[PDB]
Amino acid sequence: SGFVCNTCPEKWINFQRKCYYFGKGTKQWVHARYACDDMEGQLVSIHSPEEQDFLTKHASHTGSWIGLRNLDLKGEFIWVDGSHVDYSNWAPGEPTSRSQGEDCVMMRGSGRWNDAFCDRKLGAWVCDRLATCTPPASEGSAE
Repeated sequence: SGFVCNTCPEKWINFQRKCYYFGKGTKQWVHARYACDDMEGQLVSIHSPEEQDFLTKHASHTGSWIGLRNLDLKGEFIWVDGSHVDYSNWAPGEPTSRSQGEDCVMMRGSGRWNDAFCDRKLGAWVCDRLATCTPPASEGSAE
């Protein structure tokens, strides 16, 4: 046996066996990937309409950052984990929102994704990590 504990109280969300660390912030995409890479988990890189909707709904007035990074521009979108997209969500018909650049994908607007260079000013740090426990020494509740 080897069941996890409960690292997903509220903001955090667990699925098949992984969880998502949902938080707030104010920077760029590169800052999100680096923030989760520090120790958190990984850049989410949502691939399930439910997971994307989950954080999308979780995002009150500030979108979230996903594990999506495009090669150059009109090329192909690759996940920070080193895996090409499979479903993608970047708003299909988004007039005056596709001709400017592409490199990082953000989430907002129609509760979905938006593909753009990296000028999108979001405000939520979303990361993914395998469900773990919560020691009394590390950050927990203390309330």
